[PDB]
Amino acid sequence: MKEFYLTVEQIGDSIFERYIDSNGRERTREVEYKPSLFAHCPESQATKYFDIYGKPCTRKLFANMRDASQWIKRMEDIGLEALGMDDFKLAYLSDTYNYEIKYDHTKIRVANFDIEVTSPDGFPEPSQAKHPIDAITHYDSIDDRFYVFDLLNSPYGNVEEWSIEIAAKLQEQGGDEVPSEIIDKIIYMPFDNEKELLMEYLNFWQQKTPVILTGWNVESFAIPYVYNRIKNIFGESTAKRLSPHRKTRVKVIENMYGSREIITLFGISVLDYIDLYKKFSFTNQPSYSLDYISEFELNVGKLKYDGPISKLRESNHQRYISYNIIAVYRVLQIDAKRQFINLSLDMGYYAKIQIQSVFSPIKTWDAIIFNSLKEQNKVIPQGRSHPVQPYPGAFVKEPIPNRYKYVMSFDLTSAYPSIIRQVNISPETIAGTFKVAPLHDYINAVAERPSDVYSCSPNGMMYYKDRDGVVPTEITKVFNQRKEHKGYMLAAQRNGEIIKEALHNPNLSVDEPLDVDYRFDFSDEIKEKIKKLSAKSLNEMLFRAQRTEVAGMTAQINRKALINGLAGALGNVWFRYYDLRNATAITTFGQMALQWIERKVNEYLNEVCGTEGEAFVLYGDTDSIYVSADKIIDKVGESKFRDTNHWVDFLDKFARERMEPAIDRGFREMCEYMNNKQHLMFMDREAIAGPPLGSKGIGGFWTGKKRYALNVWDMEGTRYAEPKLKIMGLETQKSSTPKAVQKALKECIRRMLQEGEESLQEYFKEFEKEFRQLNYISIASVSSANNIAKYDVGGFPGPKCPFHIRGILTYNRAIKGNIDAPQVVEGEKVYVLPLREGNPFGDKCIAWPSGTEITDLIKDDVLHWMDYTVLLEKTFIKPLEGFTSAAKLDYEKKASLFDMF
DNA sequence: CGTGTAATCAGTCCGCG
DNA sequence: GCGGACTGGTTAC
Ligand SMILES: Nc1ccn([C@H]2C[C@H](O)[C@@H](COP(=O)(O)OP(=O)(O)OP(=O)(O)O)O2)c(=O)n1
Ligand SMILES: [Ca+2]
Ligand SMILES: [Ca+2]
Ligand SMILES: [Ca+2]
Ligand SMILES: [Ca+2]
Ligand SMILES: [Ca+2]
Repeated sequence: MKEFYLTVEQIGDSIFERYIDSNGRERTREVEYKPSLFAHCPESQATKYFDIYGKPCTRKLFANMRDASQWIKRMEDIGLEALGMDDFKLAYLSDTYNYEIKYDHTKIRVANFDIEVTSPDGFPEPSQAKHPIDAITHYDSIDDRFYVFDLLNSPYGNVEEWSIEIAAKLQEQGGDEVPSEIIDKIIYMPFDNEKELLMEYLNFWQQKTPVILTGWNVESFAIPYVYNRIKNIFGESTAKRLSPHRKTRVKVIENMYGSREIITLFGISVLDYIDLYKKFSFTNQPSYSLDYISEFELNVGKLKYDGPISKLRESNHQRYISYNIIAVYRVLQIDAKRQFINLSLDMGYYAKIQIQSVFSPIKTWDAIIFNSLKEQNKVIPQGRSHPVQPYPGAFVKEPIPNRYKYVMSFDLTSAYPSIIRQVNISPETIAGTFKVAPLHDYINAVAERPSDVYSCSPNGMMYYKDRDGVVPTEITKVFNQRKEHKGYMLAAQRNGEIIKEALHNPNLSVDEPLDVDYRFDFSDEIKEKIKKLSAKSLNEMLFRAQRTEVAGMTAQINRKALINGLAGALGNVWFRYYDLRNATAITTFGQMALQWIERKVNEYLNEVCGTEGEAFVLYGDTDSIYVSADKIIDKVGESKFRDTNHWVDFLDKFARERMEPAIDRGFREMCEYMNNKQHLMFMDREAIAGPPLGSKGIGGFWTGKKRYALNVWDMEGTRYAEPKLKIMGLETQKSSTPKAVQKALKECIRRMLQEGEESLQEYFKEFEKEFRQLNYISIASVSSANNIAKYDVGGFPGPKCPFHIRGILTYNRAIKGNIDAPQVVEGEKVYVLPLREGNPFGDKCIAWPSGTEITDLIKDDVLHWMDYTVLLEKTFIKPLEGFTSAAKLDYEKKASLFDMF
């Protein structure tokens, strides 16, 4: 096989590299890598190296890496550009793996671990590590085994061995329901004392050294705790054994408000799953506890125990250990679904970066672009310092707040990256500037044609047309990968709707699910078989279809995030290719394209309807238009349609056969007007929305910018078995809105869009009647909690104290005295509840850590003093009033003359 | 910690005769 | 009470 690296480090003048050799063996080598850097040289000097602008460079080879670094400093002291890859490990990878890397994940050791630590005096600080480590479960991907390290004897209690037999039993048998599929995979090792546990752990670590290290909060908790505990007990040199090259560094992570310490393990790639999840999931959660995310992702029940975790080991060590093992499995279960490790490896190896750099789109693109230029003997510029400057973004059209019955939406495929490709925007393709008219003049096509030589953006920039820039070239590569995966995602999604349809009429039989590839549209033969299958088999097929769709979504959306990240990177000061002329070329061209095409679409539709001056485009944001289709429907007349699906076909065919051609002509002209390199403005139909045929549903409504709801029957070619709500920006979509409130508001909206005014009045009335029965957590607001100390003046609110911060301050006073009661963590999320006047907490709200039950000490009082009325008004009634007034509907029945009877 | 800007909204403080 | 200036936080794209 072709070789690939696992990890790379610079340590002094050596590169340390762990790799898979041509035989599939893990090896390690120390290489005295001699780096090259570059200086501009005279034209008279013969060379094959040129900077990106075609200026000649001389290569400077250095005895070692420290010399290369000192050279960079001296070139600054002289005031001359020092060109080339200054991150030597990236240059080393570029020299050592000069081909498209094909990696084999089966050869990569992926470790997944979690530790337990009993503490009586509150949260156990990683930096102190003053309490014994009393359990470690460490899953190894190569062995496919859970290794369990269990402390039987501790200053906090002596216990019996854990029982695998009780662990396997149902909760109802007194067992812990450790899943049967991992029971045979557990290797359990009890220890008489912490020193031997930890020494054996380290010996084990050396035999099975993680390449990828993951878990839940491993970077912020487990790794620093293990490192610091071993350090405290045995000394530094022993703790550094966690690094295969025996090097570690305390790294200080700085944010706006403060700082925290992590331990960098040279020769390991830490991908903490909570951070993988945050970057790649595209969710915002009310809580990031493993229980919470596990429930959301997998639909598994919370791990239930009696009393605090501080007492669980001594009260119930059996369950203590079992829950430690299950915690590790849960991360694996989420990964099997979401496939974030897979994604990380794909992107890391494509970029030829340390795998943990996937967290940084800047570092990712710097490496991609560097390797691309290197292929042509081109030399990258030195990084420069820049002051942070604001710059303009997208255009958002102000909508008339209203109901909107029939809507068709269109938006650009991969808008910003298509803009880069069409205009040819790149650091080295800048050809000059032209004199800019007001944007409006370009929008209406009255401005002078910017150039007859170069490809232009309405911000004033001109670009070469003779060759593609490295940025267009490389962005196109990831775009194509994205497109392939999105294709698989959409097929799996359409296949899911076939299964849902067939579930309406399931067969009374015993059979098995069909073995198929859900990434490809089902053939007719597959469709026939499905029509004959049992509900059990169909449901399994649906689950599989949905896992396939999830797999495609991860792969597509994060490639989309990556290429969109490059347009953004051009406006970040730390990016080697930062240039506000290019960033602004993208956003300004975007503003033009949207408003240009609104004009074109209005002109087209007025033409087919024989009107003038009528606004068919009601809304738009960045690269999207929302077209009112009432008039298209009315021209044939509602009476002519057999059912809902009949008008949906009509609109689908109208959008595809009439509007998309007109949209294309409109953008082709604009491409010519800007003299761009290549027409890439592709505005495909997104949604077809409307009320159910013959219903009183309003179809859709806008309250304002970025705030709307639509009843969608067809989405990007997927025809739903059941209509699906597309709700953006409204309270149903915000993690801050109470769970039960999101649910209730969603149902109000469903009823408005699908059923009408009366149905909405029916539901509202019931919700108002019954809401006080709702579990308190379901009706608590959620907020992030920053700067708690800044507003803390002797335990009470300082000036301008935020509501949720007041909540926390109230909480702190209530739980004073207790080291035991959960502390709110700065920067994390809290649940928030209003309190009735005259409550014993002496304030108007209370907040406590999110994803948790509030401590038993004060729970009963909170429930008794909860202000349901204020809660109702602020989270439900006010947003609903917003929706209804926009839609010109009433949530409460108005008096009529008929009331006289 | 980790690419960008536009936008609504909750809440505090305080004006507004 | 409603708005503006302002702080905080969260979403659309
Ligand atoms: N997280 C995001 C999403 C959007 N955008 C910018 C770049 C996008 O190109 C543009 C339009 O947003 P879309 O959500 O429609 O994304 P794309 O057009 O890129 O992809 P798609 O083909 O899925 O529509 O807005 C961004 O900067 N970052
Ligand atoms: Ca745990
Ligand atoms: Ca788009
Ligand atoms: Ca599309
Ligand atoms: Ca059937
Ligand atoms: Ca869009």
